[PDB]
Amino acid sequence: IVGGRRARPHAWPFMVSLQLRGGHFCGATLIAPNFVMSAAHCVANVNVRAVRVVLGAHNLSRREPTRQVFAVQRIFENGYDPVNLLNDIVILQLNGSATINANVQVAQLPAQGRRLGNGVQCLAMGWGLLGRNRGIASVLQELNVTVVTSLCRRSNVCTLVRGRQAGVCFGDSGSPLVCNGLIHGIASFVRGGCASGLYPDAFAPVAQFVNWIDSIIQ
Ligand SMILES: CC(=O)C1=C(C)N(c2cccc(C(F)(F)F)c2)C(=O)N(CC(=O)O)[C@@H]1c1ccc(C#N)cc1
Ligand SMILES: *[C@@H]1O[C@H](CO[C@@H]2O[C@@H](C)[C@@H](O)[C@@H](O)[C@@H]2O)[C@@H](O)[C@H](O)[C@H]1NC(C)=O
Ligand SMILES: *[C@@H]1O[C@H](CO[C@@H]2O[C@@H](C)[C@@H](O)[C@@H](O)[C@@H]2O)[C@@H](O)[C@H](O)[C@H]1NC(C)=O
Repeated sequence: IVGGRRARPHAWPFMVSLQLRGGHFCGATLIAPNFVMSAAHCVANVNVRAVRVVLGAHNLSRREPTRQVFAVQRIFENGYDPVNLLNDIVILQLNGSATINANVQVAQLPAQGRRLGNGVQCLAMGWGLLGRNRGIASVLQELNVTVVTSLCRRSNVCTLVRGRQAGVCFGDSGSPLVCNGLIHGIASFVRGGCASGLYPDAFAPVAQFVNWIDSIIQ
């Protein structure tokens, strides 16, 4: 997250870090005790058997007893189309069930087909890069963003920070966009580099996928 701020610790207990050899590479969202959802581009080409699913995290550079770690049992995809930047969602079934507590909670999803109007206020978040060269992030970041339809296709929810350069960045891939208390987005792609101040950030439109999601998690 570029130009965002540190989250209060465990403010977003559905927020997940996906990791390889102890290094974060992508965000995800706990949507049931034994399922997370993330971006399909996070796991394309990745050794899924080596992926660790980290719940209850805040500061990645610190040892944290609030943490629970799972492996991926199964992957569910929904037509990921990287050429057209479409259907950028996967569900990873875990090898066990999360222990739901103060630091680890299941996110709430919108109704199928819910649309977001121009001007909707959302929070993006993640452990992605902090700038062009500021560094990647230890502490979970969040960011106020506004839903926009200009320079956005119907097949995305897009957001733009007004009046300054800020936005999601590398490593924020697969992280939730929260709007009106619900996970409306999964960070999918940027244009013009991170925080261009021109192109909106694009997210997989979770509302479009809810019937598919419910079929899997129930
Ligand atoms: C392949 C790859 O690694 C990409 C990353 C990481 N991000 C990217 C970069 C910074 C932030 C984010 C975030 F997800 F957070 F929005 C994403 C991009 O933008 N990309 C587009 C490209 O490289 O052409 C890639 C991409 C390609 C296809 C889809 C689809 N559908 C999604 C992303
Ligand atoms: C689920 O997996 C947990 C962590 O497994 C570890 O990470 C994966 C990616 C592999 O590299 C593996 O060798 C590691 O042990 C376990 O700690 C946990 O017990 C598992 N739960 C089960 C089997 O129900
Ligand atoms: C910045 O964001 C704050 C928190 O956002 C609210 O709660 C999150 C979890 C989402 O549900 C989001 O849709 C809500 O807006 C807001 O309280 C605050 O007012 C925002 N400030 C500005 C100026 O945008």
